[PDB]
Amino acid sequence: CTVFCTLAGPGASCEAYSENGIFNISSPTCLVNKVSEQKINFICQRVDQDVVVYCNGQKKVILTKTLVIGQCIYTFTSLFSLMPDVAHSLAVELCVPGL
Amino acid sequence: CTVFCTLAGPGASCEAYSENGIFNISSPTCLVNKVSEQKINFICQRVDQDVVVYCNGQKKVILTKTLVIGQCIYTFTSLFSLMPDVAHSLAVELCVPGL
Amino acid sequence: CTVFCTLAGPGASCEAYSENGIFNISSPTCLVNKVSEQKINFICQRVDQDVVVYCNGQKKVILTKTLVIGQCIYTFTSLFSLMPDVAHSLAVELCVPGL
Amino acid sequence: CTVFCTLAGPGASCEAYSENGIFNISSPTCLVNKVQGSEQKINFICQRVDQDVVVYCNGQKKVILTKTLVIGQCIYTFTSLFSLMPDVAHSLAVELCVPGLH
RNA sequence: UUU
RNA sequence: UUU
RNA sequence: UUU
RNA sequence: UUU
Ligand SMILES: *[C@@H]1O[C@H](CO)[C@@H](O[C@@H]2O[C@H](CO)[C@@H](O[C@@H]3O[C@H](CO)[C@@H](O)[C@H](O)[C@@H]3O)[C@H](O)[C@H]2NC(C)=O)[C@H](O)[C@H]1NC(C)=O
Ligand SMILES: *[C@@H]1O[C@H](CO)[C@@H](O[C@@H]2O[C@H](CO)[C@@H](O)[C@H](O)[C@H]2NC(C)=O)[C@H](O)[C@H]1NC(C)=O
Ligand SMILES: *[C@@H]1O[C@H](CO)[C@@H](O)[C@H](O)[C@H]1NC(C)=O
Repeated sequence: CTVFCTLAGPGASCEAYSENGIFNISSPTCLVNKVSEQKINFICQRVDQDVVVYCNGQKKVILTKTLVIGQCIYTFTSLFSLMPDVAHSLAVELCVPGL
Repeated sequence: CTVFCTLAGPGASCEAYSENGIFNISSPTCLVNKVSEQKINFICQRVDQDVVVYCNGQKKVILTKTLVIGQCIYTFTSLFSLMPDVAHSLAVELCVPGL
Repeated sequence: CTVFCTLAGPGASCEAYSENGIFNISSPTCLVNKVSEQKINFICQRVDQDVVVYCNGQKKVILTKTLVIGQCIYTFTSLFSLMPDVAHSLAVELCVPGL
Repeated sequence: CTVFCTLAGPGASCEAYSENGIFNISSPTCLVNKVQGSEQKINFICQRVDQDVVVYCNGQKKVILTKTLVIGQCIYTFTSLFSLMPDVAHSLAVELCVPGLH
């Protein structure tokens, strides 16, 4: 399915989403273990290891690096927020390595 | 139908609300798709394009610029939070173009 | 009942809670309208006016000033967070007018 | 059961989780009170964290110290500060924030 | 200041 | 420090 | 920029 | 680094 997480304290807050429904979902690092909703919210207490979610038979890995890139965008968007027409695009340009 | 989002990492965390219930909702860029509940919470993994949400036969467009204006208000409210009587209105005055 | 909100972009993210269940809840400025569970979460798009909630025939007002005090505590706890034994109480001492 | 909280305004936003289901959960300060299978997880808030987070869940007393919540916010804060170096930001923040760590 |  |  |  |  699709997994989206943002940082929360020392860990992460996540959503799993599948348009046709989430039938099973588990994680070695996060508090989710269920075997039909299309959205499931869960947390990960630490992100020392990357976020690993098994969802509908598919292994998903959201790297902690990827989470930090997303936090970078949030932080620099806020820093530039008196220029609201350009803040988000400026933050993406600074924060995403391969651009 | 009302849509409200705040920034979350690289994207947005959102709610769609309709007092008499949401009968259908979709988005080209956000994780929501329904073909009756008052409230639906969903996320948008990116806001490089503005948040476009279809709800109850209406096209809703929340500009990323509008989301950054709201983040500006949050950020400057916190900056000024030792002056809790005026911090919010000061933040609105700085952050909302025109005022 | 009990109402607790924190700041979210230009507005607030809130919860109402009542030990014996929430039978009625509404608000002139927040997206909540029910006419039975212990807890409901709702958002307020703006806090230019204080957050006013009617819950179980009781009128609840959380002042924006109060919200900002709470955000002060959050912000200065983060600022002092390399001293985790005293960061929270230090933030309360700086941020709460009656101390 | 398991309890994880992060700071929210003057208090905390929390989640409790038990693999076999949460049947009883209460708190001397947080807004949670359930008695009676049932759901694996419940979200609740605490309006203040002056006196740590104490949760009675499935007969066991859980205490998440405010100090621990602040270490966690330290990691969030320094990860953000270091976020232009996304390969190392989290590890750096842990190294700085977790007392005694080497 | 979510239109 | 949500009254 | 959640793969 | 939620014990
Ligand atoms: C959650 O809390 C409740 C109450 O605090 C616990 O209820 C307890 O349940 C056991 C059996 O499941 C009760 O024992 C039974 O007592 C009756 C007489 O009242 C007897 O006829 C039965 O044969 C059995 O011995 C126990 O009395 C009851 N406790 C109280 C205070 O009423 C429940 O077990 C808790 N669940 C978890 C997972 O902690
Ligand atoms: C989503 O639901 C709305 C609400 O019922 C639909 O709106 C009406 O749909 C009927 C069906 O064709 C039309 O005759 C009306 O003119 C519509 N009214 C309005 C105000 O939109 C809408 O068609 C539905 N759309 C989708 C894509 O499901
Ligand atoms: C809601 O319930 C209360 C308590 O029963 C009642 O007094 C009130 O009239 C109801 N409606 C509103 C709008 O408060």
